Amino acid sequence: SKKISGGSVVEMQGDEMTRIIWELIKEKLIFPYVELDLHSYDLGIENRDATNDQVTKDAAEAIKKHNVGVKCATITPDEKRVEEFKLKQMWKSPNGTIRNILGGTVFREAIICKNIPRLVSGWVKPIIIGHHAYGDQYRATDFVVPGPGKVEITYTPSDGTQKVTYLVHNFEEGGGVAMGMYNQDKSIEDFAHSSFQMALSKGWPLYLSTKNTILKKYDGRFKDIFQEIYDKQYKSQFEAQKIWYEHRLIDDMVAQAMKSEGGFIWACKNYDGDVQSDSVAQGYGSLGMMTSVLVCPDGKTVEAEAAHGTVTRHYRMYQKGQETSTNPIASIFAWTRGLAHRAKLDNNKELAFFANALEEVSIETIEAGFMTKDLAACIKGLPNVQRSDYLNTFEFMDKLGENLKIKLAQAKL
Amino acid sequence: SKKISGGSVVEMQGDEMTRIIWELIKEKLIFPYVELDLHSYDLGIENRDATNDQVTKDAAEAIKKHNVGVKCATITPDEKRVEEFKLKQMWKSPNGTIRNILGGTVFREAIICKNIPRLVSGWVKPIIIGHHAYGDQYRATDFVVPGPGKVEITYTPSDGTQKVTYLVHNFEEGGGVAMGMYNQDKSIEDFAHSSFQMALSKGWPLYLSTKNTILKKYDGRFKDIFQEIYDKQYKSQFEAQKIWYEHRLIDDMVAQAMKSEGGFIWACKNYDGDVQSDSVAQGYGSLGMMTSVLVCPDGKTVEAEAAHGTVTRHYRMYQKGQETSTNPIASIFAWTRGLAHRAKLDNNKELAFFANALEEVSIETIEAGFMTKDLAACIKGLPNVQRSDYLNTFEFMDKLGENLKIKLAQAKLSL
Ligand SMILES: NC(=O)C1=CN([C@@H]2O[C@H](COP(=O)(O)OP(=O)(O)OC[C@H]3O[C@@H](n4cnc5c(N)ncnc54)[C@H](OP(=O)(O)O)[C@@H]3O)[C@@H](O)[C@H]2O)C=CC1
Ligand SMILES: NC(=O)C1=CN([C@@H]2O[C@H](COP(=O)(O)OP(=O)(O)OC[C@H]3O[C@@H](n4cnc5c(N)ncnc54)[C@H](OP(=O)(O)O)[C@@H]3O)[C@@H](O)[C@H]2O)C=CC1
Ligand SMILES: C[C@@H](Nc1nc(N[C@H](C)C2CC2)nc(-c2cccc(C(F)(F)F)n2)n1)C1CC1
Repeated sequence: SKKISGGSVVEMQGDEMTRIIWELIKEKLIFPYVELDLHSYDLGIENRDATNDQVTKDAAEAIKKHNVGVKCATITPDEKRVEEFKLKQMWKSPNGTIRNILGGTVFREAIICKNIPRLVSGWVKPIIIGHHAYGDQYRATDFVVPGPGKVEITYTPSDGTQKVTYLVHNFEEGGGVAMGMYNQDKSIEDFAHSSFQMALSKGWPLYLSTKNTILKKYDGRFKDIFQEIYDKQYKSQFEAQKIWYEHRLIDDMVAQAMKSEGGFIWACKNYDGDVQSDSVAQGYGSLGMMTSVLVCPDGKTVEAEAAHGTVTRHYRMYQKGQETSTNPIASIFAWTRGLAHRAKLDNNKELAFFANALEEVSIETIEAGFMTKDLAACIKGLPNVQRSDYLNTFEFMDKLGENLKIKLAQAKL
Repeated sequence: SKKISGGSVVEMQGDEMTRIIWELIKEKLIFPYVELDLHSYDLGIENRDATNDQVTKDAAEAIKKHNVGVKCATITPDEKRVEEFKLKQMWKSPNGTIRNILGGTVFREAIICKNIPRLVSGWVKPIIIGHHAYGDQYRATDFVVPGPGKVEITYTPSDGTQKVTYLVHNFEEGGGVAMGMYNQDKSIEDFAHSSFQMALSKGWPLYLSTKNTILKKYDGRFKDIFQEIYDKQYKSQFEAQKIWYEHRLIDDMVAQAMKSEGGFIWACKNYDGDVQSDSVAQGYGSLGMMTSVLVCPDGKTVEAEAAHGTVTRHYRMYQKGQETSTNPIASIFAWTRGLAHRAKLDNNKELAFFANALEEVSIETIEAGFMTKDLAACIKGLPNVQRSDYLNTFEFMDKLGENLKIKLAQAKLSL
């Protein structure tokens, strides 16, 4: 039938294997059924170098303008990759630039298929982890104490008066290490607002984990800010949807997440959520099933992408003309989450139906027995997987396109 | 008939339900078969308040003297229990005093029973977690920044050399929080030595998790100290037992433990291991299956105990004469680990055999379907647990005693 009017969507192309999969997704799953007003920005390392990383800021401002962006996995430069593509500078992570310009919080969620076993058996519903990516250990000032001496940390108000001196330690036996770290009230407030809005959107309870029994001033501030914002702006909206917010001790938090069935938002400090990420990805199965959504404190602008990288090994294989089996679920769901938020903003029933139908097609295709090699490894175990247990990248994309056409034709019966 | 010669052992008596189970373990499992030279010390809160915590120092020094101590779970006073017992001072945790006097490191391990389900699928062997319980967030100065201003951190050498001032942050809009924390070289060195000695004692590889990709100076110190001590004093000893040591990112370490099957020593910083403890005990099953061993850097002195507490709720039920189902496996294994180290130091063949036999009897008794209520809930799920699925405390202790007598009598019967 007719194409669904999508609206303004900021698209950002990426690098390598995820870029090939991105083109496949656009050609076979989106454009045949959706007419979009695309604002494309090639965030590949090639075009990010030729523009001195201006295209990244342009795409971030386009997201600020149009409230919804979908992003392909991009190469983050390091020492070896500057020599690989012969770059000028070692440009910063595009994800970090977009995160700073937008000022939101990233939430990771695993896509569940009933036939894909999980390392934590009881997990039935997703555990959406929101990660405060500012300050703490990641903006700290650490140094080696080489000998006996005094380590103090001081606070001096801007007008110069009434300095407060906190004696950290007095080394009289050899040396050791010391460090000071900080965090901002504004960043914590943005983090709390994003977490509350994410919980209200997903319709799930919200938990914040700290160690305020030990760090009574430091983590107590996180607890206080979350509680103030909750009681003043979100309590009634939570109780209406029969959800709730609670502060938890990080010990209790990881324990209860270990023995729960899932289905909640978990707001973590920088170190905690960063330590998680990989582990939750492992516990749910494959990285190709993990999506990320950057939500802003206003709850209006959303930037969706896959939580995995560009899958460099599979691209290295694909360059030689070898058979690859790369999971596209996370990128497809980046597209579907972007389109679903677009439909919510535009009051678009057809686009909402299409995005949900694409998610259902993906999950049903996997649950019926068609999957890539990583999910087949989750089922059978890596050494026991054979070529007949999975489809390759292009075979799986073809199957998804077939089933999507079938379901959207049944949207006319 | 004749008992086994056990040697010198420092015993520390405890509080409440673990004290009851402690007396039961001594009466039914240890004393009938082993004659010990027991240096006993009552670490009950009553006696501890009567002597102003001096019995704790005495017991720690006795452990330092005799190299082996077995400890019952003790009450760490707080706001409530000072009023409960009419305490003079709010006495410090006995575990902390003993640890600081001995200068060792605590290693926690869960006891596996093949019929007890685990929350992580592939877990077959135990993951022994070593906790560096000093410094970092647990000895930090944290504070609220009420408004704009500088937060700096300075190092002032005591010899007289130049000060060093680093900028932590400059608050220009609003305020926030700040904190300073530290660690010490000798503490990290003792931590490393205890971890290496523990790995050599268990015959398992050792992994040290840090975040030195972010804190290149702070955690890099841990990495460098561990590597220096390993290369200088334990490389060939590790290679002989076909084991290894490795540094790991905390991310990769948690994920590896996720998809691992177990069988390695995991040395953690304060925050890491402290956060892990409860979740690890939950993932392997019940808390009553969790043991801890205090291992000193010299590798000579060892102090075993249960990882759980005095189980206060079960003790309240016991006081009112109600039926309880407390798991004694952790305290039994405290005794068996103490006796195993005793037999290792004294080359005591028979005592080592007895300790291993008691551990085997415990594991086999549970695997035969005779368990306390917590393991029964691990199998069936707490709501689906009926009275016929488990035994109470004294029934379980009596069954253990019967099976132990049978095993030792058949060991003599063989020859
Ligand atoms: N969102 C972003 O823009 C991000 C980008 N990156 C960038 O990506 C690049 C590659 O990073 P890398 O370390 O390889 O990590 P990746 O996440 O790209 O992949 C690492 C491994 O995970 C498995 N894997 C990940 N995604 C998939 C998938 N969709 N389907 C199947 N298997 C998958 C593969 O395992 P196996 O080898 O067993 O097949 C792969 O080798 C780097 O330049 C990095 O900077 C990294 C993180 C986030
Ligand atoms: N090693 C030591 O000396 C330690 C001592 N303590 C002290 O112990 C006291 C009580 O501590 P608490 O908070 O109750 O923690 P506990 O570890 O004593 O027990 C808490 C709960 O865990 C379960 N549990 C623990 N051990 C067993 C066991 N052997 N068999 C069956 N279930 C068990 C019970 O759950 P349920 O109610 O569901 O049956 C119990 O109610 C406090 O005064 C504390 O300071 C605390 C920690 C360590
Ligand atoms: C996903 C998983 N999370 C989790 N698990 C564990 N240990 C379990 C026993 C192993 C991994 C299997 N340890 C941490 C962990 C470790 C260090 C620091 C932090 C902090 F920084 F976040 F505080 N967290 N995290 C939940 C338990 C399912």
